[PDB]
Amino acid sequence: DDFAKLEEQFDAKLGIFALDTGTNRTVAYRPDERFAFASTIKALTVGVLLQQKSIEDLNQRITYTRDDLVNYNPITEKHVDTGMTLKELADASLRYSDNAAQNLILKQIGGPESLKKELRKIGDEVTNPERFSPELNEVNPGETQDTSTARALVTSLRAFALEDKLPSEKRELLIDWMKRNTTGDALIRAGVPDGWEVADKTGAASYGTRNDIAIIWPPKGDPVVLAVLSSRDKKDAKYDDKLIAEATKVVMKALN
Amino acid sequence: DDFAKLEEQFDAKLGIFALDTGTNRTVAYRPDERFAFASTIKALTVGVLLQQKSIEDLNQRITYTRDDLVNYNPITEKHVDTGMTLKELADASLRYSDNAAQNLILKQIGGPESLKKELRKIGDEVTNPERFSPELNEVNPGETQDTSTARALVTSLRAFALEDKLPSEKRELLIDWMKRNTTGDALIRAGVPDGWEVADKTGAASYGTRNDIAIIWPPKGDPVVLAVLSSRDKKDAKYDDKLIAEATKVVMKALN
Repeated sequence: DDFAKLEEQFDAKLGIFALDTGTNRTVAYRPDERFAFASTIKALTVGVLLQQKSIEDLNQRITYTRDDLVNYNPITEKHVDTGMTLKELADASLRYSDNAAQNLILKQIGGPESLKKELRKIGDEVTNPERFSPELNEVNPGETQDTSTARALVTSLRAFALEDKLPSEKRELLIDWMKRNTTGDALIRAGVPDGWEVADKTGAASYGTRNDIAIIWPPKGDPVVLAVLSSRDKKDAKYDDKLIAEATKVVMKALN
Repeated sequence: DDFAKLEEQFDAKLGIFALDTGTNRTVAYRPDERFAFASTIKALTVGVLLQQKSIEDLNQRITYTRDDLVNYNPITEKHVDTGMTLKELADASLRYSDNAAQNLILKQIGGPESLKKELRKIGDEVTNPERFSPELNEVNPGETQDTSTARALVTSLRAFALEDKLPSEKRELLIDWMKRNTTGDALIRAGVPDGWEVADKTGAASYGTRNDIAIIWPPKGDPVVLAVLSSRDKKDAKYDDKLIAEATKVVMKALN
């Protein structure tokens, strides 16, 4: 087993779930093991925002202050005086992993407890949003707050991006933001051939937690939805993007 | 001086022009010397395409065949049976330097002659588009077909991306494509500190020609536009990306 080999080579725990959406074939390795979801949750948060707003409603401008800025605000730190629309915030969140942009959106939908509620509504009994960003990245082993599983993240991302939890024009906006992610070049994208389109959202959290969730479109045929989640056993561990890239390679061979 | 030194270390000729758009301070070294432009011309070509089409017009699907494929077709080779839209062709050309994509775009705007006319229209009397890809990369010393200069490529890139040859929505498309280029990690990008956003387009051609053009954004300040061009004196010469990285570091210091 090639996933066991990766765990060995990288001294890490892997959580993998992959669904070929045209055949229902699956590739699983610890699919039901919890990990901190880290910023992957930003994608589910935008799915809920899109549920709750018309495309036009995304033009609402949000005002905020330096008080709303947190640890990492690459876009949001530029627009304190002009504000940013909900559409611009969704962009920043998904494409740059802008943590204040996530916090701003979470406030607009009613906060972590509200997000949790809406995830339950679409059938996700696993994913447990509790905190704002970046506090949700502090998860100790055994704890269930702000965790999910590779199977649940896959099932939820499919639900919003590809199934009927959103109407098509809204699915298209989510897919477009995720296709044009800036943060994921060394992860799932690195284990897929050039010319296979990828929409992804990365995450990093404590205990060397390193995650990528994605939709992958082969040149023909239906897409694959994948979660590659990882963690290590020391609290301040470093992660290695190559683990996710190599894991992706394994999945693609097993499905193809 | 430091550019001399790099020419001595890498046995090569360097063309450098850099403009700090905030101060109008400039850094130049052989700035009006001609070089084969190579695939840097891809950025300009998308500039022309964007100008001539609405954003919605980019969704027009182009059907192509194996005969449209040339020596390097990382994206276009995958979708012969489905075709690709003009937008997807622009993504392929800019982010992967897909040669067929550039040719297909060039056909849609009226060919090299018509691209020449449009560049003269934007104020570019230097750049001399004459051929398709890959043949445009074959330039012998002293010839002016398919050549430009560092000053002219900076002037033109700025006009499209930052000034008024395009409306902002189209500027955003071109800039985001160039920010997410996959081919330039070892060139200008490698001479700029991590975290500063960089938009770039690379090229390589005969006589060990190796080019990169870019916009570089300090975390705050107006952007710098930069062209680093290079050639060597044997026809079959190899180039070294490290020449381009090191030249860039020089420009950054010269501007600070």
